[PDB]
Parts: sequence; C-alpha cells; structure tokens
Amino acid sequence: SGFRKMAFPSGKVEGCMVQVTCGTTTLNGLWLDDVVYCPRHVICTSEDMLNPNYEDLLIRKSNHNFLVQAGNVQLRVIGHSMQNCVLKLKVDTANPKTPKYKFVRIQPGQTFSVLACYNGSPSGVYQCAMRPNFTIKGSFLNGSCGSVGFNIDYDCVSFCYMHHMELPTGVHAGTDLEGNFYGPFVDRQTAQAAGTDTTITVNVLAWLYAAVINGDRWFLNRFTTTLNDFNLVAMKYNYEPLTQDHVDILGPLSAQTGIAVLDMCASLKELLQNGMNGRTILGSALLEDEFTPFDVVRQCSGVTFQ
Amino acid sequence: SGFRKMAFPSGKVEGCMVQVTCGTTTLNGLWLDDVVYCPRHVICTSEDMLNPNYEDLLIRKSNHNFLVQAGNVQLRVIGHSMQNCVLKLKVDTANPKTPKYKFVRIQPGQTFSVLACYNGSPSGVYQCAMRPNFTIKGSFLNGSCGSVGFNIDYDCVSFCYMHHMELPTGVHAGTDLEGNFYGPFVDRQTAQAAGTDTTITVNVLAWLYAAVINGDRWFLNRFTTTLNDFNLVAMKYNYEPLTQDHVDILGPLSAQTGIAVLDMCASLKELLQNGMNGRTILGSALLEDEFTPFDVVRQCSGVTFQ
Ligand SMILES: CC(C)NC(=O)c1ccc(C#Cc2ccncc2)cn1
Ligand SMILES: CC(C)NC(=O)c1ccc(C#Cc2ccncc2)cn1
Ligand SMILES: [Cl-]
Repeated sequence: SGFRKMAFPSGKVEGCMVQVTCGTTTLNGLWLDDVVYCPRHVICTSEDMLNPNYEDLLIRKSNHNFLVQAGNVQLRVIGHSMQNCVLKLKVDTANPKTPKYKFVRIQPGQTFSVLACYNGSPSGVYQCAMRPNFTIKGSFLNGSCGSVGFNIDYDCVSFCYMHHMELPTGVHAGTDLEGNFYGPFVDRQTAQAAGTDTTITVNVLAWLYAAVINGDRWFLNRFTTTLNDFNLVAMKYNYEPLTQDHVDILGPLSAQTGIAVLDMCASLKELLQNGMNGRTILGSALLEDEFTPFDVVRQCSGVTFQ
Repeated sequence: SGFRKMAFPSGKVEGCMVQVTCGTTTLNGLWLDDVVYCPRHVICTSEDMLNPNYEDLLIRKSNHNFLVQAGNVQLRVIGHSMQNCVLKLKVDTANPKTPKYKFVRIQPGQTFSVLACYNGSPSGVYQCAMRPNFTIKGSFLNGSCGSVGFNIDYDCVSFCYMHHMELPTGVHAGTDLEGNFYGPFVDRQTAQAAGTDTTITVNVLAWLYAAVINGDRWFLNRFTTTLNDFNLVAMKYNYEPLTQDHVDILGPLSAQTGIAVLDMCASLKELLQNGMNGRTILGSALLEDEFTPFDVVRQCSGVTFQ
C-alpha cells in the first residue's frame, strides 16, 4: 500500500548524458547511437539570447567548435545540423549504452520523469507533467538545459522532453527531441508569459481512485452528476473539461474499485465547492493532478521495467 | 528555480538488484561484490510469518535452496549466513557493476531515495524520510521486500534501508543493511503499532528557506522567538523539539538568505497557530518535513554525482 510520486528508473538515461560545450556555454546533451542532441542555444552567449539569429550564429561554428565530453573521454564530432530548436551533433562513436528508445511528443496532461543534469552529470530524478498551458513545474538551475524527460515501458525509453528555458514566473519550457517547443514558447529571452494553469481533471480523478484503493475514502459522497453539470463546476475552478474519452480511460479504475466515474466526479465537485476542511488525501492537502490513470494503475499493480 | 521532491539517480543501484527465491517466496536482493543481501523472511511461508523461529527454519535450507537470479542468468550460491534480520548469500561471481558503497544506519529525520523493485526488476524511484517513529511512508506492494533505500555522494552509494514489512496502518518498516530494524519492529506478523508521527521541525525550516530562495515569501513575518518559546508551540502540534544543533545545521541557509533561524521559527509558529489560510508554499498546502537542510542546499546549488 501507499501512493508516492514515482519516477522511472533513470539508469538507462544516465548512460546517455554527456556534456556539450560551445565557446563559453556548457549544457547537457543526449547521446543516442552516434548522435548527440542538445539545445541550440548552446551556441549563444548571454547577450545573444535577447534576439538571436540561429542560422547566422551557426555559420561561425564548425564540427570542432562543439566539445562533447562523456565522463573523462571526449567524443569526436564529424557532423552537425540544426533541426528546429535542437542541434544534432554526429559523432564517430556509437554510444555503447544506447537503450531501446523512441522520440514521442506527449500531449498536455501526460506525465514523465525528468533527470536533472549539470555538466553532463546526473543530479536527481523527479516526476513532471506537461501542463495544459504547455509549461512544466520542474527544478532547473543554470546549466540544466539539455536535461531530458522520458517514459519507460518494459525496455524502451520514450524520450519526450528536453529542457530549454525558465520563464520569468519560475515555470519551465522545452521541446520534444525533434526540437519543436511545447506550447508557443521560443528559445529567446523575450516577454513570453504562460497561460492559465488549468488543472488536469482526469488526473485528479485517477488520484482519487488511488486514494480509495489505499484507504482514504472520507471524500466519497452519496451523489452523482453528469459530464455536463460537472463541467459547469470545472470551468469555475479552472479545471480542464472532462470528456467521454476521459471517462473511458478511467474505466479500469472504475471497475477495480466499483465506484462509477460520474460518482467520483460528484465527489470531486463537493471537494471543489467545499474544500478539504483541513483534512488530507494521500498525505496531500490539495488535489493532485500529476498522476495519470496510467500512473495509478502502474504503481498500484507493480509494473516493472527490464 | 523551482523546488521538487528529488531522488538520487538510481542507475548505480539498479545494477545491484537481483531476484531471490526460496521455496514459494520470491523477493529482491542486493548484489554487492560476491554477496547477496535480502530479508530473512524469504525463508518463511505465509503461515510461518505469525510466529517464526528463524534459526530453526534456516536449518532446513541449504545453499542450493536459495535461487538468485540476475536478468536471465542465475547466480551460484556457495555460502549463506543470517545476520540479524537479513541473509547474506555468498555467491561465486562478484557483481561487475558493484559501485563504491557503504552501509550506514541513518538517524530519524534523515532522507534517502527508495528504488522499489519486484522480482528483482526496478519499478520506480522516490524520496523518503526516516520518520521519528522509525517508520517510513513509502509505496510498497507484495514482493517489494528487498528494495533498498540509499544516498549518493559523488560516486559512493550509502545504503541505509532495506524494506521488510507493511504495518496494518499502511506505513512501512525495515532494517539497515546489517539486518537491524529501525525502531522496535520485528519481522513477524504480530500486533505492532507505530508511535506518534512527529514532524521533523528542522526539515520544515529548511523547506521554508527553500521557499524563500524560490520566491514564496508571503509566510515571512515581523516576529522572532526563542528556542524554548518555540518548542512550547512545537510540543502542542507534535513537532520534534528544535535544538541548538538544528540551528547550527541551518546556518548555511540562514547566511544565504539573510533570515535568522529564530526569525524563521517565529514564522513557522504563526503558520502552526493560524494555518495556511488557503495559500500554498512551493506548491504544497501543508508544511513539508521530508527535505533536510542538506537536500535543500544540494538541490538549490546543483550538486551532481559521477
Ligand atoms: C540577462 C542576463 C542577466 N542573463 C543571464 O545572466 C541569464 C539568463 C538566463 C539564465 C538561465 C537559465 C535557466 C535555464 C533553464 N533552467 C534553469 C535556468 C541565466 N542567466
Ligand atoms: C495472513 C495472511 C493472509 N497473509 C498474507 O496473505 C499476506 C501477508 C503479508 C503480505 C505482505 C506484504 C508487504 C510487505 C512489504 N511491502 C508491501 C507489502 C501479503 N500477504
Ligand atoms: Cl499539499
């Protein structure tokens, strides 16, 4: 029993982390096969970040300008190219620790594990969610750019996030491994503000199912509701609209616990209108929305990865 | 910026996890050098756990009774012995992935990263704290026993916890890697209840310093207090007494932020007496006490591990 914010095992990703240095800028890169992926702002200085022209800046860069280091061994760069907002540094040595992997662009609401790095060395691992406004609430300091977010299913590492920027409000923005930013953010130090931080309704419901599975049932009520009526309350409290797809996705949890999805919605409705009354749910005094129905099932069933 | 519950990189520990099977019982073991460590209740059935005599049960066990498996390769056991509540299965092959490591018995209030496993395969990683009542609030299901808690400093893995039991209240109990239980718990399915779950005061203060560092300052007040007067309030709310040692340990954070430790105590006092008033601190609606002063400094400074 017990429910905890749980990241995937990071061993497979640790072995792909390298340090990329371009001039006076150092950040982390992802070494898969014979290619190193890193944020393209590695080629920028601090003054360049206000208004960079990346195509022009890259003209002054050759293969030997990109210093790639793994441990105390230095990778030979035999080619480089810019794809959207990442650079692909072709090296001459295939990473012997390349795991089975994919590049996946996640949707808002999905979760992933972040391996925060500095100078190509791992610092820690934590669980994140792509917010509806396409930011993430991470823990990143100077030099963390290049750190990746990922998921693991059995033996395949699905890379979905690369860290790029920290917005003036403290939240974080990045790209997929193809260099396309999540949301409307650019790799420029300009005025770009995050939108409304809506709550992932389907994830709160999955987390409430996990609470029931683990003994916390005080929040269960005697009411039910309809998707439309509940969504009227969700709008008021800045909750993402619940769709029939979300209901179907919660089916497995509904069956295991015997609590209809709309019954749980009515319980959530009361919590949004009346609060927690100083109580807690799975050790939290607020409604957690960074557990997917997939995460709850996986943690509550003991899925492993080899 | 941003502060997140952060576990150490688990790659070094993943490579030491094996599966130990004894009869019909399977659990995880820690393979360091040519020795495998696992909970001694692996030799027990479900009916044996009510009142086991481990010395007698082990007489019916030989080396070949202990099935140790790493991946799809099976370790040859050439010796076995019982140390407190763990078994040491001497194998004939030194783990080629043995990291630099130590066995450390942590004190209540200290934190560590847990690598939850099942059948010797990692499932996830999360951060835990040894509670003052010597339990931990983890996420463990059947077959997780053997999963270890650890810390990492640069290249040395300090193993401090091995999972053993889940108490009827949902919290978890285990031993150090020498087989001595934390607290008064035994590896018996008997009536043993956890004590008062006191709050780790020094950790709440470190977490409040981390909030200030990251922009959350609404809780800062105009008052100060003395260690004695604050402890009068700490007793009321079941908070561990704050000692001069705790003050000295918070020194580095006090210097970086310019907020005297006793000033922060007075701010905590108001929070305990008046609550949060529906506000949040670093995304939490309650006072977090599973960050040590050491964790805050490490995450806020970007310490890495190689
Ligand atoms: C205008 C001038 C003063 N610029 C600076 O000095 C400057 C700009 C940006 C950053 C940064 C960063 C970061 C990125 C991702 N995650 C965490 C942190 C540091 N320093
Ligand atoms: C009396 C009889 C019904 N016993 C059982 O079936 C029985 C006892 C104990 C467990 C367990 C466990 C566990 C340990 C550590 N972490 C998580 C879970 C499962 N099953
Ligand atoms: Cl909370």
